Amino acid sequence: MKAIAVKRGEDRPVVIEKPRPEPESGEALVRTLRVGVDGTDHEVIAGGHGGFPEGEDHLVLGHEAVGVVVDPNDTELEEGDIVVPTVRRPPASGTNEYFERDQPDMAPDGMYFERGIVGAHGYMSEFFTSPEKYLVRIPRSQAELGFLIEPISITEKALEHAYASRSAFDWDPSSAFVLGNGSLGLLTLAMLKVDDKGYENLYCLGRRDRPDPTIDIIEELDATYVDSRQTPVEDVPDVYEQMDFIYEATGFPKHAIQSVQALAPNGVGALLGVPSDWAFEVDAGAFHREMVLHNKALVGSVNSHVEHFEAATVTFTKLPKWFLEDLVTGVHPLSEFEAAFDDDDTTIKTAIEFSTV
Amino acid sequence: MKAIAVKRGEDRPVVIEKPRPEPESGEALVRTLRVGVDGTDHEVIAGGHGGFPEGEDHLVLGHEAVGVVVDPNDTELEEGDIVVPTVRRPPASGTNEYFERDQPDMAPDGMYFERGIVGAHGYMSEFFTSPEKYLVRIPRSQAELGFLIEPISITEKALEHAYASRSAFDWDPSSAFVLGNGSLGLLTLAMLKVDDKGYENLYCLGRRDRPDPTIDIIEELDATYVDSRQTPVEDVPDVYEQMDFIYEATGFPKHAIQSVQALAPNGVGALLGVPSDWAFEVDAGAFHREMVLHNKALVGSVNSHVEHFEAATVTFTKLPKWFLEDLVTGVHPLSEFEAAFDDDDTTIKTAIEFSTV
Ligand SMILES: NC(=O)C1=CN([C@@H]2O[C@H](COP(=O)(O)OP(=O)(O)OC[C@H]3O[C@@H](n4cnc5c(N)ncnc54)[C@H](OP(=O)(O)O)[C@@H]3O)[C@@H](O)[C@H]2O)C=CC1
Ligand SMILES: NC(=O)C1=CN([C@@H]2O[C@H](COP(=O)(O)OP(=O)(O)OC[C@H]3O[C@@H](n4cnc5c(N)ncnc54)[C@H](OP(=O)(O)O)[C@@H]3O)[C@@H](O)[C@H]2O)C=CC1
Ligand SMILES: [Zn+2]
Ligand SMILES: [Zn+2]
Repeated sequence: MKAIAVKRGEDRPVVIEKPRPEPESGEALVRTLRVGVDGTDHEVIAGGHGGFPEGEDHLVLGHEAVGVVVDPNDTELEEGDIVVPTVRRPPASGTNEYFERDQPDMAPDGMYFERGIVGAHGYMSEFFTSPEKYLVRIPRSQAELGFLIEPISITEKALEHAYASRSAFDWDPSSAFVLGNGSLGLLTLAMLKVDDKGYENLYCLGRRDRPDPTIDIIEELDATYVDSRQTPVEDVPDVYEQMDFIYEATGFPKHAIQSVQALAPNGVGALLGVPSDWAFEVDAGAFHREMVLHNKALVGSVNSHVEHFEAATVTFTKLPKWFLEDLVTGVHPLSEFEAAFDDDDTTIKTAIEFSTV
Repeated sequence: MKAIAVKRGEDRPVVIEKPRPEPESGEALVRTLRVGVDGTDHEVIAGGHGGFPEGEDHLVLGHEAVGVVVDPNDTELEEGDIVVPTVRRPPASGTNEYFERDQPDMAPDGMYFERGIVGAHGYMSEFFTSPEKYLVRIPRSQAELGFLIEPISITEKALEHAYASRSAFDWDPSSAFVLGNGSLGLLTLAMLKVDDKGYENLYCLGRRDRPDPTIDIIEELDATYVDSRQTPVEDVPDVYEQMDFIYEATGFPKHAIQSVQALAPNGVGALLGVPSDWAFEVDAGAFHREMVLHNKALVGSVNSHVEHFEAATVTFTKLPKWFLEDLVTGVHPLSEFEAAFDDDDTTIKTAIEFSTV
């Protein structure tokens, strides 16, 4: 079978061949339909070759997959089922409490593999296998954009934990502010528009010049574009209003600190960004006091699990068609896959199509 | 009646006289039994005279009161009821959503008064009044140490919010680390010992040399004393273990930052400290990434309300007698009240006795 991979010492994704996998007990064989490209794929391609599987020359890319079950094997799935795989699998040493308790998304460093990211091949091959417990059935009509279910699920989990932080009181948020205009930020912005919390005012932070398709999406969702070069996060309460909810998706460390200042009393920041170490001058006293005197929270979140993938299917149905059309800037056949790894301002979410149903 | 107050331009608490208050509709008249002294009382005495009531020459001190109802007026309380007052009352402009929804503890700055702290006289007078809704009945045998109910309630709320942050998954903490060996830290340490979470290992951070009565309390509770001069917060995972729960009660801004590093994956820090602005070099990138990759939370908490005072009475019953004996270093009759404002290492929790039942 064909697969798209990064090889050791190389700086580009390429087509390789490897045998079609065979499902072990409790696993189904899946024919890959479409796989989304993400920042993490770009990070692997950049020179992050520490994530390769034990004793292997390459890493198959892609962790945002949708496929069709072609061999249900000894599982309870049926042939023809449209499924999305979860990302996390047990590490080398085998299972642990996180996997046993059906919460591998809460497993710490070294206690999981992530397919297409660290320790395990991804989904950008014509076929893959997975335990039935990690295959989430989705509605058949979500096959076309099914590669979106995984990133939606990231937000489903983050919101679940952030909202849990506020559950000891009657929290009544009216404003939400997404930091970041990548596909995650933009997905989250549309999600917050359909959120039960009934947000009145939505904002999204970026740093683009017009004309820009992320600005257009933000504005078409009836949200305010906040150009950080004009109005930084801490200035936002002056220029706009205090934000009950902040969802951080920039990976900018200053935003973790400054979100505390931009928050309304009793608000929560969800942090999703993954920055490298970076030291600079912080008014920790103001950070600390503001958290306390105004009963604020910061909640970090990573990965997601089955419940979040199921929630994502419901959320998907509520997402506007125009939005899905504009968010997905290109689906590329495997024949011309290289275009999927385009990275520029007009490129929002791409995917590679391996087959059709 | 007699009261203990700070007057404008003066640097010491003194006895004053003012008329006995008369209960308005919905209020009871209370005879003050005992009032605890806290750090906030010391801060008022220091030169924080911005908290005085509108157009008044003095602030009556004390916010940790226990008393006996002597006139139930038109309320549902009975004469002889032992009660503890909540601290927060409506601001000048009158009621608001926080007060209306029975959550004034979540009111932001300027939207409340705190009796004995800002905008309203405290409880260090022979008599006081309060709405029945802010008077919490407690068991009669808690009259002697009833001034402890308010600070216990501070922790009851903080734990409620911190634990709420962890409620989206099956959190199974085994370790807890209290930062601070003031009366709040020590109360919290004994509370975490009787907490349903069933903590296996307890730690408390201080910076005292032996012999010291706070060290003795920590060790007698079967907790580990962590001298920050030896093992700072960030070093604690090396020397000891990663902490599932951290309760910050130092008011040291570095501890807000460093608690993130000392936390176990999926852990939460409660912040209670109130520092002034203080800027210094922080590795914000490491702070940010650690929050996210390891699904951690920070939750700030201030004040408390009726539900927390009720919970505090239950917790009180579970507290060891030796602990209560050792925690309360002096109860001083009003006649010799000055000793209550002693502030040294052997002084833990003091109170002033205005009357007996
Ligand atoms: N915790 C988790 O499970 C997950 C975490 N992530 C992380 O979340 C973050 C967002 O993911 P994704 O949206 O896909 O990644 P992107 O890098 O594509 O999105 C980040 C966006 O933030 C913008 N940005 C960065 N700094 C600033 C700033 N100072 N002011 C205004 N805008 C800024 C960038 O704008 P510009 O292009 O103009 O520079 C970019 O469009 C990343 O750090 C990623 O690592 C992603 C997926 C899951
Ligand atoms: N949010 C809320 O509702 C409430 C907040 N507070 C706040 O919580 C904090 C604790 O209250 P309380 O216990 O009564 O106050 P204390 O000041 O009496 O307690 C703080 C303790 O922390 C210790 N400490 C300070 N810095 C360090 C450090 N670097 N290393 C080790 N120990 C340190 C001090 O030790 P030492 O004496 O040796 O210097 C002191 O014993 C205060 O900041 C207070 O303002 C208090 C009540 C309610
Ligand atoms: Zn993804
Ligand atoms: Zn108190």
